[PDB]
Amino acid sequence: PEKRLLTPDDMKLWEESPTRAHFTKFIIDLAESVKGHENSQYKEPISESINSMMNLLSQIKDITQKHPVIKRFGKVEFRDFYDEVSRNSRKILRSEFPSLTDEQLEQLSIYLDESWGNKRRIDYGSGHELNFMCLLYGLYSYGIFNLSNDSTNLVLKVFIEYLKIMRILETKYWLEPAGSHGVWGLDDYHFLPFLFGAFQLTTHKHLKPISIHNNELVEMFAHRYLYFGCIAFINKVKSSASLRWHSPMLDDISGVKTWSKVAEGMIKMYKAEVLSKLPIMQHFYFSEFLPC
Repeated sequence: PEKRLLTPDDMKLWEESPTRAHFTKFIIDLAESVKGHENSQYKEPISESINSMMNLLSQIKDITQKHPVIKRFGKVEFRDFYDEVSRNSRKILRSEFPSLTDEQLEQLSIYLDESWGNKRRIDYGSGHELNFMCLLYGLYSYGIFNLSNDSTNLVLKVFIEYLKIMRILETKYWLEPAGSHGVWGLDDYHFLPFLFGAFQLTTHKHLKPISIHNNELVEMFAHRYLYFGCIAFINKVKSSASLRWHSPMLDDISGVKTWSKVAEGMIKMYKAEVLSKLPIMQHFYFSEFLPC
């Protein structure tokens, strides 16, 4: 028994709520944990839960390679993919997290299932990346993750790995952008990369938001800074066409004096344009670890 429940000023009962406050806080703790760290500055002895989390991602990674495009917009084999995760997620989690009761698995599995896109629409958006985080927040809130010893590693090992998988799905199956931000959404599929990415560069004595226009910087830090990775990805797609053509929020953001002001904007923006969009939020699952 856990599901979604939202409409018109159910949403007013959303910002006010202590869940929003708890969860919002969590994602910030994660953003700042990572506040001056390149993609591979992990915090020391990589805590054992983090490994298990990574080797559950590899299992998912594996499951995509069992499903080849054998047959425009949206490639149906993805539903074959989704169907696999949908029917193993309980089995998968139990294997990597033997601590977890029958009943907690019930609460987690659903999020794992919806982390990767829609079976019916063959698409992905902010809501899906958000589900993942909800999962990750659930693990944490069941004692599977220690905020101090993990935090940084949740972002650098777990989320970046996740993003790597999305990038394979996205390319392999031609997942449609969930496109439920107007025209001033950052990117076809993703938000949090930019968010975290910006925490990463707050501290940099040399990259400036204007930098994402400089192609040599972009490929030099592609695999080293989330935010540049994304830009590098974008640059494939909109070959030798300017960035505005592709995404004028991004274009506008690059005009901001510092990474530091950018990151703050990015939080106001997430608070406002993800966690208060009826369209997104009414597809977000409440659960015992996320009440309402």
